[PDB]
Amino acid sequence: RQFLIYNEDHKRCVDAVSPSAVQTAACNQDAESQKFRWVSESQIMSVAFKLCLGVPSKTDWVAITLYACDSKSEFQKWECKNDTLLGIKGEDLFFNYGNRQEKNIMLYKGSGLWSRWKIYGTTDNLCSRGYEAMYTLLGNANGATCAFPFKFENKWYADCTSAGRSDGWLWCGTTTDYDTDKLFGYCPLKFEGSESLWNKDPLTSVSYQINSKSALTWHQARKSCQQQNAELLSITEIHEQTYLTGLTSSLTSGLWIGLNSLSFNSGWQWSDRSPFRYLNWLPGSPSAEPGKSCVSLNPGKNAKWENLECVQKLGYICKKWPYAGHCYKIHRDEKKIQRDALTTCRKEGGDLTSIHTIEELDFIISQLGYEPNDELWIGLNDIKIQMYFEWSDGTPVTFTKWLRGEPSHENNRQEDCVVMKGKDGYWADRGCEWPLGYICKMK
Ligand SMILES: [Ca+2]
Repeated sequence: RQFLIYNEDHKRCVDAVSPSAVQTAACNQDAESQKFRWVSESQIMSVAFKLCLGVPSKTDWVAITLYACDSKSEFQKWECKNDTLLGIKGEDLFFNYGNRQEKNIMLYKGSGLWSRWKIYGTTDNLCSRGYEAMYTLLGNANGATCAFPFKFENKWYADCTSAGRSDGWLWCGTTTDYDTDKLFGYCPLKFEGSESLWNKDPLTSVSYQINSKSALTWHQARKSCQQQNAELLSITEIHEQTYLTGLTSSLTSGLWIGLNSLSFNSGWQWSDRSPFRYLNWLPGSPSAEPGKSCVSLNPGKNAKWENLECVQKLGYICKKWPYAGHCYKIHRDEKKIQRDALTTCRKEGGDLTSIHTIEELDFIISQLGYEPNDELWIGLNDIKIQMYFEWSDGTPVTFTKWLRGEPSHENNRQEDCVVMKGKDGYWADRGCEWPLGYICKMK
């Protein structure tokens, strides 16, 4: 994530000589004085000096030297324009070198070959290696992001470090002055022992990271799992939900899971695109309140799920007619209830239709004769195991497309069968004792 600043024309890299002298030198990957890194969306810091590149004013031909890193300073913000060009944010003044025998980097109005810089060893501009906020693990910062650079025992560190430790674990300070604030966390990076944070289910080889100490938003939490090559927890099996109930049996604070309702066109879904085929809501949830689109697993309430406003700060859990060999047919003439429609499809040699891909769903709606005012049965049901939807034909449930607000599966309404209704062909659950069309499927 650290880079050298290279000027292709000169064949020279930027070199930090002193906090008040930023110049150039023969490129050297091992010369720490030449290494830099993005520490914010707009700040470029020196790795050797832990100081940020800036200017005294946004005026033509001033000296670019190192400054104390300041997230509020308009004079330390850089941005890429017209690809390689590197200029001060908000002005047509650029990172220049070479004019008028000046060995120091200068902010110049020209946009020639001496104002364009690439990441040494690549053909990309500096912005290609942009800053990625790093959410801490464990620690006492409640999941806050690393702050670079930070001061620890009167030394400045530009990256995660194991200083003050013998176990090689990498950590960082979430504030600039760690020695004073004492707020820290471990870095979401690889290091001998990093897997200690993950619980590996011996049944399915799936890994889970339980971050009960952090306090992040739903969207922040998801990025934490993502930056660890993972995603928010998805629960698609009873034995899975139970396992997490065991791991969190001793906790009490709610934990973000991947269950959200953020696609305003569809219903409940998992952030990792897992099929929403298992329900385990808390009494009173999902609530009728419109702002609550994100779901939390509450280990203090039997590990059941509740939906809350996505900005609430909580802990989180990471996780790490023929078509395609079948023949489909719609029945609208004589309408039947679910169990009767099921018998008919089985007498006709098949079963109630199962849907496993968007391609299969797109086929049913566009070809089989579907009309946007339809409401037809499908094989998705939870008659056998309440709250566990399976396909009537016994095939795996790998796909779900719920209508906005579905599956409601309200407490005492026995909504155990699923129908395909609406203009978009999405699904919904309802009582099984109602006459409706149905869709059969066979080989
Ligand atoms: Ca319903």
